[PDB]
Amino acid sequence: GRNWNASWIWGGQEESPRNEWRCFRGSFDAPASVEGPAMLHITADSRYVLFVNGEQVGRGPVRSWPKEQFYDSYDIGGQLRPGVRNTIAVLVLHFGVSNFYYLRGRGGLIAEIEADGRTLAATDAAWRTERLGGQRSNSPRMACQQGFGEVIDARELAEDWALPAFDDGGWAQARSIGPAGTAPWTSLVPRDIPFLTEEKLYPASIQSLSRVKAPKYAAALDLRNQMVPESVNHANPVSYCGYVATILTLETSGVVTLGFPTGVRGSGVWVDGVLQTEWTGVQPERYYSLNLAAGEHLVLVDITSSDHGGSSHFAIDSEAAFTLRSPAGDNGVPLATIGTFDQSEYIDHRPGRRMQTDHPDYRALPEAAPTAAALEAFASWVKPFEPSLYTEENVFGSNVWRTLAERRAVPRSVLNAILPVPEPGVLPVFEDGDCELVIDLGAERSGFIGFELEAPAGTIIDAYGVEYMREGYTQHTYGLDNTFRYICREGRQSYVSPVRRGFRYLFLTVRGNSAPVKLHEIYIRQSTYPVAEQGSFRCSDALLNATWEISRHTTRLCMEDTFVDCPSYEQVFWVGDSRNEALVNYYVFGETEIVERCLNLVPGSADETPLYLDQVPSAWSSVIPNWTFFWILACREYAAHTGNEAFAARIWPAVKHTLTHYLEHIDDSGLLNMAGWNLLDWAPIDQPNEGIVTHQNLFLVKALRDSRALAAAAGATEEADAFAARADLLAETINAVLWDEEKRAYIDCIHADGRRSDVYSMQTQVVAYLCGVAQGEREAVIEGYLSSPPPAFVQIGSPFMSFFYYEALEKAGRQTLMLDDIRRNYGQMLRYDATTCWEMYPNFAENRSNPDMLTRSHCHAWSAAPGYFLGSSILGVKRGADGWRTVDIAPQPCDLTWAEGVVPLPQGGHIAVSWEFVSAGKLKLRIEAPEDIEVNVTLPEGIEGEVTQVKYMS
Ligand SMILES: [Ca+2]
Ligand SMILES: [Ca+2]
Repeated sequence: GRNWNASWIWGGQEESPRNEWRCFRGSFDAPASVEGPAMLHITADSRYVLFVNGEQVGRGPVRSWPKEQFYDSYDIGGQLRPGVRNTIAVLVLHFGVSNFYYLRGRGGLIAEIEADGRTLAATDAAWRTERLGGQRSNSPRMACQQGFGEVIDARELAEDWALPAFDDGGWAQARSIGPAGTAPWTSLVPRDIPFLTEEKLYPASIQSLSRVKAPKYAAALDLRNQMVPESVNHANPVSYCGYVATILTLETSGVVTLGFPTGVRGSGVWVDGVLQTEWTGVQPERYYSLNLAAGEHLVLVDITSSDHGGSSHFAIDSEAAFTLRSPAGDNGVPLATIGTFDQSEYIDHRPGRRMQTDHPDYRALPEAAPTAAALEAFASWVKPFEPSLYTEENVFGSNVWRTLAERRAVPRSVLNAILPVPEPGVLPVFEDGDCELVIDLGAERSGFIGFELEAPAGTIIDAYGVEYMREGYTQHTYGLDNTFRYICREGRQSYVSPVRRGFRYLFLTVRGNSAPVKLHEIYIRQSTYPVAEQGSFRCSDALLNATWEISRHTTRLCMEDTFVDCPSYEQVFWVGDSRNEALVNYYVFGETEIVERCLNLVPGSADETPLYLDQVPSAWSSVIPNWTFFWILACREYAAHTGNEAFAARIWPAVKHTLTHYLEHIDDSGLLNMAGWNLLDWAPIDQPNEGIVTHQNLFLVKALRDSRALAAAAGATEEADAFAARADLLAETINAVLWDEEKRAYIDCIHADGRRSDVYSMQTQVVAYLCGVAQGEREAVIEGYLSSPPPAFVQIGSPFMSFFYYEALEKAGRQTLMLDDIRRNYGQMLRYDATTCWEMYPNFAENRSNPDMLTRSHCHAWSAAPGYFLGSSILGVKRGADGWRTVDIAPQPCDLTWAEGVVPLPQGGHIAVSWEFVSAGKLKLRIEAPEDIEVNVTLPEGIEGEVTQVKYMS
């Protein structure tokens, strides 16, 4: 790190407020001249947006474990005004709630400008601070994995708060928290990757315009934090038992519709003590029709369930007037919760008490309190709803359930809204209803939504992004409030959401405006790890070219400050996914720093568990054996790719440490037996959280062996011999126990009660093949399955698993089968106009809100296999020695007539290869690479040809 001369500062009384955006301003007189570069070092909790003299300079910090809080260093020489007063402005977003990429600490900002060994500015009590005006701290929690979707009322926002000439005389002074090193940020460590990109991209088209209406009542509730207040300090799943209650009063008799955008969490809904047995809606949505008479009615919604986090939705609509009020003491929120009768926190790798649903009051309450009066007998359980966890400004619910949706032809003028032209797009004003615009980016993107417009004060601008829609069907992001609401001040204004969102289609809905709104522009500032299209692949098969294209795009969008599973739902660095994502990255982009950064973050979870977390740095203490095994694989692959022995030495201890503890989980049977999340694929694999799951037993063998490479590269090869012995013992036990003679294949698992599974999957067989556990006769048998998968076996359910399958086909020399599989499986994605690779394949019920959905996430880089295999298995480019000191060129044209591509090299430069058949059985091949790289060339079986090898200077 560095020695700081600045102090962590914050403002307000609460140390860690929920969902609060706070502004900071600091000024200083810059010297007439400065020799060296003027560096600005900064970090914040939770995230920040930096401005220097009014100009937005950057965002951060990168995700960190509070123990090693990463700080950024910017060269601000470009924004610095020599010899005069300069202004530093910062917007700090403090979550006040833990998630999958942030561990709750406390609000704070620390920044220091240094030049020529002298401190020119530093955060301290002299700085000014105030909450961002109009930012509602009760806005919806975005998702169990992320932060919050914002609601901003610009009428209360000081637009020029970041400008040098802004008058902050009335702003309170900031409060010092302490010097660098003050808890909870034990140490401040320098950002270990370059800065992310941020490029303004305009949309491709306007898909539709509609006159619409949201439900009279729509609210987003954070039931997790309301029912289990302490859950704000972690991101583990919790379960609670109880109800949501409100008194519905109708001025006159009429029909009322209860809407549940995300469904009913518990066993059901009760009205006046009567269980509503009828309802409509496409899962997970549900709507109830109530034919009520004038008067008061007690509505009780059972919410007993497991809740990982995120907003729960409740809506009501009727042609009749109605009011709502809490059965408890008035506090502003018309709802109350009853409970918490029982609860529990789930740590998937540790035993723990589970919530029960037999509490006597919970069971009797519904029917025992048909009125608010009768509810008095349960008064001790009726609690008010915490205001900050409740909001009626619900963009998601207002989009999922539209009481009116009337398509209108798109006026030419409106198109101007997505074009970089001077003429604005004038939106039509409907006499009765809102104006909904569906903006199509043309492809999935990830970044910050921005716009500029002119509108009457109070006009509501709602934004909601989705990944997929087709012919009247919109796949809503259930579980993700991918939204923001902006309320207009008078006149022209601009806004850029500081919350990252991933989506392809943006529902932009304008409400409450009396006069026409002029949309000057709507766009997205895409942001990813700095990648250039240095790698490439094209061939005679246009379908394969398209699969490569979406694989490359998917990888790009899943590369932030760390690799992430997806840009929409989570934006989380999942360890398992990163192994495949890194390999694809090597072939399509060639970046290495992001890979090492990710590999280095994993050991930081050692304090939580020696088995290591499946996603980091996170507050969800969760473990998936295979993910940790894939981390070891990724470490080996990274060390071999770069030839970075220093890294191998640094990481070896962490590798040895975790493997040592996994071995302790092998019992009498001599097999890995664990009580936890024993996952591999999203398919009907018999992989119980119970005992002996075959696939992870197989990967442990390979992990134990793969570890040697790191040990040897680290210069301590002997420290891995013990693991090598255990691998043999394990492999033998596996072949001795987990194999079925009659079926001639490995069983999925052995249950806790010792019951051997009768379920057979392609997955387990593929893994046995790749891990080298299946040898001789059994190997040949597995190879038969590879070329002809038994339809009776469980099938591969995700392109993630397809990746491992392709590695097996490569090992078996079945490249043509690999190509046909890619054509079929990725071709189906393209059929539905995919611009990125799907998380899972269609027709599998796992991991999705509705079994009819093609997939949950439409952009998961763990599914970008073609980006790696086309260049490696087909074009023919493979690493031949660590650090690519030698390269093996062995094309496998299969049924292609030509192909060409480029693979970047970690040391710089690239490997360019092109080939085409000039006549039957005869190829023309060109190879270009740096002169110091040895090239081994092998034409495919029975093929002759002309090879042109070109070497250029390093
Ligand atoms: Ca314009
Ligand atoms: Ca030459």
